[PDB]
Amino acid sequence: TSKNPQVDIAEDNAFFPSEYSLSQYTSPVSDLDGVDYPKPYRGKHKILVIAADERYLPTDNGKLFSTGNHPIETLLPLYHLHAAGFEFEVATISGLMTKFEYWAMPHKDEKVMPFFEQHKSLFRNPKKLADVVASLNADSEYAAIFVPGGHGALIGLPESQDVAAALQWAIKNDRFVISLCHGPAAFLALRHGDNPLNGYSICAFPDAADKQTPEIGYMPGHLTWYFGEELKKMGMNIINDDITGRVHKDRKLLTGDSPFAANALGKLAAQEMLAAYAG
Amino acid sequence: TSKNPQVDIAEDNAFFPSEYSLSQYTSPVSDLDGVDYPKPYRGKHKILVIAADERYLPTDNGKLFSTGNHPIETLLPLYHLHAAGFEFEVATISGLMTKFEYWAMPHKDEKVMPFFEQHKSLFRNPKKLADVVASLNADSEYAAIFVPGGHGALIGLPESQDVAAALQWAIKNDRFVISLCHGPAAFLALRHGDNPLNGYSICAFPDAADKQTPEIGYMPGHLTWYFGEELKKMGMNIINDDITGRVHKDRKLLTGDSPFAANALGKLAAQEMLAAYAG
Ligand SMILES: [Mg+2]
Ligand SMILES: [Mg+2]
Repeated sequence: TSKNPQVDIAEDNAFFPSEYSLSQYTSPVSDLDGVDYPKPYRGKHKILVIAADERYLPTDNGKLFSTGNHPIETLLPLYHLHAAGFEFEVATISGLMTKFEYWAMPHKDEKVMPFFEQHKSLFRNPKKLADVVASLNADSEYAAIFVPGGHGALIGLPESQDVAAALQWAIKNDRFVISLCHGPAAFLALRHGDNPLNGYSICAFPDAADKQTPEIGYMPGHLTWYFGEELKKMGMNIINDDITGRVHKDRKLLTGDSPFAANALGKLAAQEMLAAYAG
Repeated sequence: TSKNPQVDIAEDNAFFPSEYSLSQYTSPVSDLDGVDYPKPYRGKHKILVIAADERYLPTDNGKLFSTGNHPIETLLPLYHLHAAGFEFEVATISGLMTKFEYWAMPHKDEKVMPFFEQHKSLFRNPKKLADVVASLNADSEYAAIFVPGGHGALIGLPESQDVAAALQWAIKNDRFVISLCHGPAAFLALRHGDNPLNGYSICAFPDAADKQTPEIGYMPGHLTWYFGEELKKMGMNIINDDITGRVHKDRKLLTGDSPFAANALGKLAAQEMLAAYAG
C-alpha cells in the first residue's frame, strides 16, 4: 500500500490519508457492542452535537488535509445514547452541513450504517449553533453537549464564541459534556473568559501521535499548533499520554482518547446519563 | 465521453459534472483579452468579493452537486479590475474558505493561472462578511461589491442578512454592484426589506438552461427552485432569455449572463469604474 497522500480533487492542494494509513486506522466494521439498556430514558432531552462545517484543515506546508468529523467517534456514542432513550440534534457554527471523514466510515457495519442512513438528515441539515444558544435557558431540553473528534474539530470550534457560550450553559446547568480524540480542542473556545473547565481532567488524543502521522501519509503536512499543550495552559489535566481506548469521568465531563474509545464512551455516557435522569 | 455524473468521494452522495458536460462547458484556456488600461486608478478602494463557502448544493433527488464559485466568472473580471488599479478582498458568510468549481479552472491559461496563484490566499483566507459590514460607512475603501456566479452562489447568499446589508450599503453610497450568471441570486437577500434594487435591469443565467443540464449529467438532479423567477417577483427585470455572453449596465449595476460574459464584464466594469473615479 502507498504512503503517498491521496489527492482530493474537489479542492485545491488537498489530500486524503494515504492508502497505507487507511489500512492502519480504518475498518469496514466498527467495534460497537454492549448496547443493552433495558430501561431507557423516556423524556424529551436530547444530545446537542456540535459538529464540523469545514472539511479542509490547513497544514504547515500549505497543503490541506481532507478531514472532518470522525464517523466512528461520532456515531458510536450516539448509537448507545439513542438506545438509552436520548435522541440527538446537530449544530455547526455556520449552519452549513456537517463534514465527515467518509474515508473512515465503517461501510460494511450492519448496525452503524443503517443508523447513519436513518439520521444522516440531522447531520446534513444542522442548526446554526448561535441560534441554539440564543434560546438556551434552565429548562432547555438538552441533556448533554457532545463534541465528536476527527481533525475537523480543530477548525473553528477552538475559537468559537458560540461554542464557549454553549459549554458555559451546560456547566452552569449541570448538564453533561462529552467529547473524544481532538474534540476537546473545542474547550479552547473558553480561553478568553472565566473558564469553567479549569481544573477538569480528561482523556484526549496525544499531541505526540499527531507528529508521527504526516510521515506515513495520513496527513499531507504537520499541524500548525497542538491542542493538548494549549488545554494544559488553560488549566485542564490530560491524564493519558497514549492511545488505549481509555475513557474518563470527571463529574459530568466524559471523555475518550481516540476512535478506539468510542464504544466505551457511548457506554459510559449512557450509564451516567440514565442514572442522572432516573427516576 | 460519459454523461454519468462523476462521484466526488469527499462527500456522501455528491457528484461532479459528467465527463461529457465538462467537454461542453469548460476549457483549459480562458477568453481573457483586451486588458488595456493605460491610466489605472491609483487610490486604495478595492472590490469586495462575496464568495461561496459551501461546495455542495442539494438537488431535487437528494444528490449533492459538487459546485462552488465558477473560476472564470470570478477571476476574469477581477483580472481586468486589478489591471485597472482595483485590488480585491474576499468575504464569505461564515468566514470559511472560498469553494471553487476546480473542474472549470482554465489550467493551461498562461495569464489566469499565475493570477490565481498570486491571489489564492485571499480566497482561501477571506473575512467574515458580517465583520466587513459592521465596519461599513460612507468612507469605506470599497469601490464595488462583486458576486461571482457558479451554482455555489445559490447556497446561503440568497438568504443572507449580511449580503442584504452589504448591498444596501453599496447602493446608498453610490458604489458599483457587479455580478454574473447565478450570482444575482444573492440579490434575493433583499426580499424581506425595502428592496433598493426594485426596478433594476440585469443579465443573468436563464432558468430554462438549468433544466437541460441534469440530463447530460452536468448536475446529478434538478434545482429545487429558480432564481430568475424569484428575482422577477422581487421587481427586477431580466433582459435576456438566452446565453450569448451579453452584459448590461443599469446605473452602477453591471451584470453578465454566463461564463461567456466574464471577459466582457471585466471590460465594462473597468471602463465604468475608471470613469467614475477619474479624475
Ligand atoms: Mg517522507
Ligand atoms: Mg437520463
